[PDB]
Amino acid sequence: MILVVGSLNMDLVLRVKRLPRPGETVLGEDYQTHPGGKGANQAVAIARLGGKVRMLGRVGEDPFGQALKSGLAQEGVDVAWVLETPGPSGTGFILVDPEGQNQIAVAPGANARLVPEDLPATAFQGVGVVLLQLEIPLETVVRAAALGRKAGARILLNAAPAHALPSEILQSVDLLLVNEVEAAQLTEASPPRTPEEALALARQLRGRAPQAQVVLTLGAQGAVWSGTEESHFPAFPVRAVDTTAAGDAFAGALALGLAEGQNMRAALRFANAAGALATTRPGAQPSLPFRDEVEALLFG
Amino acid sequence: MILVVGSLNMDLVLRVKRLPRPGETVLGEDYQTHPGGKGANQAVAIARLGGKVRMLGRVGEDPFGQALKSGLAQEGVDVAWVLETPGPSGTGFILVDPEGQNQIAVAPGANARLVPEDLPATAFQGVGVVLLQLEIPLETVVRAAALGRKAGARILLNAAPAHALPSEILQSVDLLLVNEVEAAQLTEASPPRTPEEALALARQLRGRAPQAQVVLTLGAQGAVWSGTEESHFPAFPVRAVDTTAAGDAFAGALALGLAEGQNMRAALRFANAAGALATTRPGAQPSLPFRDEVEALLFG
Ligand SMILES: Nc1ncnc2c1ncn2[C@@H]1O[C@H](COP(=O)(O)OP(=O)(O)O)[C@@H](O)[C@H]1O
Ligand SMILES: Nc1ncnc2c1ncn2[C@@H]1O[C@H](COP(=O)(O)OP(=O)(O)O)[C@@H](O)[C@H]1O
Ligand SMILES: [Mg+2]
Repeated sequence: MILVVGSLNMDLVLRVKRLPRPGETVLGEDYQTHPGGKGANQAVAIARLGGKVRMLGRVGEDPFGQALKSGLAQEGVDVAWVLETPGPSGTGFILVDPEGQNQIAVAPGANARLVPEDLPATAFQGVGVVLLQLEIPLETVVRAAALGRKAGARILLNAAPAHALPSEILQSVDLLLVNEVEAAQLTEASPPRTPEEALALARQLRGRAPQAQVVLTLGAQGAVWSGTEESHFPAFPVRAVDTTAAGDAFAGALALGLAEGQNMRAALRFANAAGALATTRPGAQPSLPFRDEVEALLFG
Repeated sequence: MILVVGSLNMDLVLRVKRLPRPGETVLGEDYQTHPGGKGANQAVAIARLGGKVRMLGRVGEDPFGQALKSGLAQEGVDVAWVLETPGPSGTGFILVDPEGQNQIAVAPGANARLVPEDLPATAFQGVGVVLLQLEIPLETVVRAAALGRKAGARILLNAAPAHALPSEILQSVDLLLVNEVEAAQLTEASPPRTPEEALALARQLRGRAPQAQVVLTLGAQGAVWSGTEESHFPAFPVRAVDTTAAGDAFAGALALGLAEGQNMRAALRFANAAGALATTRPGAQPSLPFRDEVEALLFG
């Protein structure tokens, strides 16, 4: 059983011919609404992947409030903890060029009012894995770590994007899960070209975070694991059609893979299969695989 | 009296730290609904300067629609010719951070449904200037220029934002108004860095629009004019916070100067005063100046 302590955003997606330069105005097409948020994506991905999960966060009392809420439950995810707030929900401002080069910005609204005291013990009860991204406040992440620990959950932090973390928040975490961009401003060195220039950046985190097994997500090249050992996990070779649900469909899948009680090697190859088959379909949440394909891909 | 035939959009302004790149969701503060669109901005720009002005354009049924119409009515814009339309209003996606930086992407909404059939002759009766931009269909620009000239109105085309123009429009226009980028796109020339290069470019644009006065704006270097004179009009020195709507303030002031029977030397200086003042306050329409300020700038 998993607890996502993470963000709920309805996204406004607006196609342009080329992305605007600074100071430049461009006309695009009519925007569309799809549920966004690393947190929500992660819960759906987990349910899709055949697993019991619950969202802890906060939706608005605008129209999109109930859509975030609804769609999440239709996937088969317990939303009992999805606490309603005034103002809008969360909203993301997505500009996609016809190639997939896109530009995302997120209005937190209801996500940035999910407070350190909103977190109630019973959200965390019976939970095997607490999954944290940073599309919710920070003290709500220091606090969500501590309560997941008190409930006997493994703390998986998906840091998306990167900040400066004191070793306060890495002797607290059971697994750190990052992509190239994040690994780069969590160390202040050259972003990883090879799996070697990564497996290094791994020990340069595992350095800060002794008993936190570190996972680093490469794209096209997969991911490396520097913990009980040092390893590289080949990506699955498939047509990079769309990379919405990046270190994200991986994150949900890893969280679910460890919850369901798979060894680390298998949950990583599960997360690779997951966030590869994410790329072969267009869009955020419709791309996020069912257990059917992943379990079928992972034998053929 | 001025008819503006053009766009009405609700600006959504997200206040973020940095502007993104691929596969990297970025976290703002909270979007802030502001009334916008080049057509409504220019119409408001004309009314704040004490101009008689009509807006001909399409807002959607949605709540932004009723808010855009009232907004204009509240500023003294004749909104008799503002049409309700199924679907959503146009929407400004306006990312804005500390230094000011603005990445305007425009969802067209009901603006894209403003068709030639929607321009009735009485909106043109007794109009001295028809003021157009390029956030409505090109077929509507053609028809608006024909109806303006039938009624004896001067046709001012603000060819913004940047767009190829067929010779049927270019041959139809009394005044062609463009910034550096629109000039360069219509001429396949390098954007000019000096009034001397901008006049040469203005002169070349005039070969596609030989019946037109051509005006080319240079932000902090003012504007050039190619037609009955070849001249530079200096920028007013000011503290610029947000260059958004500065073009609108420029286009509206020029329009109004000419409606009032000012020569181009007077109306361009007038336009440079209004443009300068729009840079000094934050946001789009809100930053458009009142005539007393422009008059205070014009003669210190
Ligand atoms: N931007 C990213 N940076 C790093 N790893 C990523 C990124 N996006 C996705 N991943 C994950 O890393 C692995 C390899 O990238 P992926 O996009 O699958 O490449 P491929 O198209 O070769 O399958 C996958 O498991 C994927 O989910
Ligand atoms: N920094 C500035 N100082 C003074 N006037 C300015 C400044 N920036 C813009 N303006 C005024 O606004 C007008 C239009 O500016 P410009 O940036 O060319 O418009 P656009 O927004 O259409 O690109 C200028 O011609 C001038 O009148
Ligand atoms: Mg301004």
